[PDB]
Amino acid sequence: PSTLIRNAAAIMTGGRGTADDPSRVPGPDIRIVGDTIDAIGALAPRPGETIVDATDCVIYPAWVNTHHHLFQSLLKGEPFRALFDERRFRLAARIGLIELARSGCATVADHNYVYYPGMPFDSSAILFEEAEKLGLRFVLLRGGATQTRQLEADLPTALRPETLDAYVADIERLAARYHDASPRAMRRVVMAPTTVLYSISPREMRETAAVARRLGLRMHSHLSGKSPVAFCGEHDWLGSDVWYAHLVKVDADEIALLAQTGTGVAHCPQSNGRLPVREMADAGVPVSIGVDGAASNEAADMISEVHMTWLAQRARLASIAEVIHWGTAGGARVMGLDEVGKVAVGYAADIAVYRLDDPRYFGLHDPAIGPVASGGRPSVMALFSAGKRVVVDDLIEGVDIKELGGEARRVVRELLREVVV
Ligand SMILES: [Zn+2]
Repeated sequence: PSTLIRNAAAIMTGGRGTADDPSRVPGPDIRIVGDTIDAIGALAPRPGETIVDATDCVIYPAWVNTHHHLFQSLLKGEPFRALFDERRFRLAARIGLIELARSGCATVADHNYVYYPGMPFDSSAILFEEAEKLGLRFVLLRGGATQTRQLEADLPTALRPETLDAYVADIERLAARYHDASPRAMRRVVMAPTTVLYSISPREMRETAAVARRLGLRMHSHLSGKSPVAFCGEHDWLGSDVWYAHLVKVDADEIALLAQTGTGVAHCPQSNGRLPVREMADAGVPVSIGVDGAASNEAADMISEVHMTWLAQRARLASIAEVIHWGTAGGARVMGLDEVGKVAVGYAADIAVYRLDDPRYFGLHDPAIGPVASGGRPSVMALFSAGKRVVVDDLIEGVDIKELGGEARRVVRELLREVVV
């Protein structure tokens, strides 16, 4: 159980780029023993060891997606939810998970909120099952609401809120069943009421925070008396413990509070368009990257996202390393997976090896920059998750692309037919 990635053209560390924490390590080979990075730079092969020739290839740490809505992978077009079932939910998750894996992402976090009294299937179960079939680390962001006042009788089974205790109960169940607290867990669970300032009562967000903290879990939510951030603070919803998605429009005072509390953000540019950053980053608040639900982001893969992130940061005249950090080690520390997100000895072996065999890369003075700046989608000759090869030249064990294609095309038709009713 040893492997040697040899002769890499470039190696980005996902580091903050300082002298203490370098963003690029000019070194050439990488040894992996088990699930850990054993060494970096000038290594001689070993007898019977596995060898992967990364000649002309660029190495990056696998991506860490900190926000998503996988069911939406079958709702790509526009904004249905009540029509999801066993088969379907499973398909949407597989699809989005697959396209995420071939974009070099090894750690996915889904803000799942399909839950309702009497649901015939276990969403959470399905999500962890699929993630693992692919060999990916999964982070469950158990979402939901206790209110809605769209009323009720004019709301079907699927869209009805869950009583506060039902929610809490479920999380304890999930916390005990799947959550591993190591900083390199392959499974995680977090307290994530959809839009905390709406999905739940403010008295409920306090108690809801207490349970999460009591179970040693992190908190996450969509952040749409006084200021929103200031309100969250007053209801036990800030701290390096918590991180928010979709937080566009933020006061200077609000940024400071995020900076002092250590509350992170899940930056989603492509999605946020259908609706800042380097101020929060400068303020010191942790920044991570996510792509949420194909319903708001048709290009739900970490490469398209990272590309948009970089371009938008160039708009305000923001390096590639800067962004690679956000998409890797930055997201890891936001979700508490501290031994993940860095191509450094001692860390978990989650590595992406890209082959720039596409003409868009032909002519790059710094070929290392390609995966983020060239657009398109580099060829994953190799993806490693916990030291295991999940991808071999864009191929994943268990996936038949044409097959998966036909399935989705069929379900979408069914879906489209059914909404008419
Ligand atoms: Zn979202």
